[PDB]
Amino acid sequence: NVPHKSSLPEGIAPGTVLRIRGLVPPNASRFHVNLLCGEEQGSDAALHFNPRLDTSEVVFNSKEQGSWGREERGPGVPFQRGQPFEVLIIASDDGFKAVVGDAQYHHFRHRLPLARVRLVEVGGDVQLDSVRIF
Amino acid sequence: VPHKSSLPEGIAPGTVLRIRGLVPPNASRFHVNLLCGEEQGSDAALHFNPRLDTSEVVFNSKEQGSWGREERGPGVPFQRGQPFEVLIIASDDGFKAVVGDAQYHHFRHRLPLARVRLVEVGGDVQLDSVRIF
Ligand SMILES: O=C[C@H](O)[C@@H](O)[C@H](O[C@@H]1O[C@H](CO)[C@H](O)[C@H](O)[C@H]1O)[C@H](O)CO
Ligand SMILES: O=C[C@H](O)[C@@H](O)[C@H](O[C@@H]1O[C@H](CO)[C@H](O)[C@H](O)[C@H]1O)[C@H](O)CO
Repeated sequence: NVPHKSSLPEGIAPGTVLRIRGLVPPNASRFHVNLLCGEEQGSDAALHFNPRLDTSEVVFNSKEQGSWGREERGPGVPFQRGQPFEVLIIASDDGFKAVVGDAQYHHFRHRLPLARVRLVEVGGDVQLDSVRIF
Repeated sequence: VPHKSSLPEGIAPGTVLRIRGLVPPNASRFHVNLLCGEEQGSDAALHFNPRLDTSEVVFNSKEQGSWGREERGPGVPFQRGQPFEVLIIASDDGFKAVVGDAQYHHFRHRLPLARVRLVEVGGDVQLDSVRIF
């Protein structure tokens, strides 16, 4: 399972959509979508979106100065081992909207300034069919 | 069956309209409108008009009964008989129209986003889902 990692040197603005399509492997534990503020390991994360099949939860968080913030959890787990999925992460002036399947799943208010985002990473236990940034 | 639904407080950067459907095999043309009201030929902040009969996709606005300058996208990323997915994505500068897996055209705003009040989808199109995110 090849991870995705791509630079956003120009940044992301309100009205940016990240579309992720793929499949949860039948033996999956967890996977993640990070919007990061730099290339280096331990860089701050404006958004860490972490569907957790092993603990039946989807955790949202940020990271600054090597420390994770307050966790937010979405309602239920709209993911299943062995099943394909589609996620939109939509940036607005107020935060990130996570859409899974046909419904908004959770809204994550900005903690870091949106202007600090310059990298998108998708990895973990996930088979990626397509990642695109519009 | 056409779609028509209200956006009573307008929209904002980060508003996404997702349309999934199918172009009938004898289709001539269909439309996606973002309108600023309900009565009249209300002002159109966005008129997105795939035209299978004339092989063009036209974008325009309408204000006080008059159409703006037409913009056309590159090619026609729709086909008679084929299913499609469109995203119309509002930013502060304009609408990003995504068709299939690629941005198709960027339409800079002529009307303010706050004035949008209605989404209408119709014409020769079969609609599986229309969602505003
Ligand atoms: O069960 C609740 C805990 O609060 C748990 O969530 C935390 O897990 C980390 O959470 C991070 C984002 O918060 C990130 O995903 C990292 O990978 C996870 O180890 C703890 O540190 C380890 O128990
Ligand atoms: O190139 C051809 C013309 O410029 C043509 O495209 C215009 O057609 C209208 O275009 C509107 C959007 O501009 C909208 O689709 C409307 O319904 C259409 O009648 C003309 O006014 C028709 O004489």
